[PDB]
Amino acid sequence: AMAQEIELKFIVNHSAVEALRDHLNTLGGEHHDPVQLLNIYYETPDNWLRGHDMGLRIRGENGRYEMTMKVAGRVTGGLHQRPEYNVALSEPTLDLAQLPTEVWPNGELPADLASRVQPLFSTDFYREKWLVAVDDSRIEIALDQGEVKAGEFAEPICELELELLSGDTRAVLKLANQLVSQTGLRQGSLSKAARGYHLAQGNPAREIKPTTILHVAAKADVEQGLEAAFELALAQWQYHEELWVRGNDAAKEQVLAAIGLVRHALMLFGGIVPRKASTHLRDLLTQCEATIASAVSAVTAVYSTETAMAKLALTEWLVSKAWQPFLDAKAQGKISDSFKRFADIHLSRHAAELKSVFCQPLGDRYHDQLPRLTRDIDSILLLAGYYDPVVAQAWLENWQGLRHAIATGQRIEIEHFRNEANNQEPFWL
Ligand SMILES: [Mn+2]
Ligand SMILES: [Mn+2]
Repeated sequence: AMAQEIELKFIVNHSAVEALRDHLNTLGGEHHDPVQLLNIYYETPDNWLRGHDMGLRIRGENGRYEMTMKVAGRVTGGLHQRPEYNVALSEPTLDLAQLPTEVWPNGELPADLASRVQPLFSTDFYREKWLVAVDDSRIEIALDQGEVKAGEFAEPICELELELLSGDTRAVLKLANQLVSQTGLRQGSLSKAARGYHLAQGNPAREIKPTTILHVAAKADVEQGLEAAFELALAQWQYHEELWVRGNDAAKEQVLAAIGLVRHALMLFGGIVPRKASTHLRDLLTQCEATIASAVSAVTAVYSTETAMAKLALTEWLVSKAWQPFLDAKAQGKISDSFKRFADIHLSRHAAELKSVFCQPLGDRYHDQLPRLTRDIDSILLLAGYYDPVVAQAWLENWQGLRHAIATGQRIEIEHFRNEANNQEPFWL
């Protein structure tokens, strides 16, 4: 009853726009000159639509109007997969009765919604378009430039979208592979609406989000756990890259931590998914990490080909389920078994590593064990989700305290947390 939009969003570094437009014009597509799109998004005084990850707008294109509702979907790197429903309008006034009932979480429009919605923010941008064919798929490329604005608070729009009109998502990823060979693009996880909503709250600074325990569904198989783990790592990378490029220098550490989590997830599932399933991905991650470490500028590091290629490789690996053809019968059997049972086994494996390494004081050699400690914490974050979160986070807190204290050189706190970590018991079966 609902249509499905699939598009890959890249934020474009402002200085790269001309070179990008030039490059797009070599692809041999059907091109359309820029058109002004004027949008007003609507919201209640109590943030009802944002609460359900839904966006309601009226779009104007030279006096022609369209109402669009998008609802909660999936965002994986730059790839937005959202159910949507579009309705042609005769003038810029909402007609909420024309939307299907499936739009609503309830199955009925709230009685006072039309009465309580107000214009919350606008987007005003010029969109230039190229239609291209890739294999048996058709893709609309859009280059958008303008503003998103909520009263006094505005920010620039400068972005590129590859929307799948029909065919396979693999085609969108194939097209993306050509474009990230030049600098100036980064995958964007924030919709224009998400940014508008944030501006409308007074554009508060975004805070670093420490990774917490992954909670996977009760009866999930190991493959579902794997997917959730990589989704989490990619989401943490996206989130902190966005904060870093917007000026939060402390977010750099968290970008590197998220890339580390990707590596640790590959190790964790390495008894099932062979190492050769991720050779190229891991090579790209290495070059990205080196670029980030030596960068003088977040902008340069984030818009680099090293970062862009690594991120696209991860997005493609995850969305295409690239591990699947590498699995022999034994691996297929193991990946289809219980994630809960898998996690209990691996919790013990990582606990044994933590116990053997940190049972004794290490003097001046703690920093040498950071990679091991970080791997084990990351692995336990991915595995501990079927237990009481208060108990499991409390157990992890001591190891996390140790890791922090080692990283910052706090001698007293190192020994404190090492003792706390060694005195606590396991929480798992
Ligand atoms: Mn879009
Ligand atoms: Mn679109």
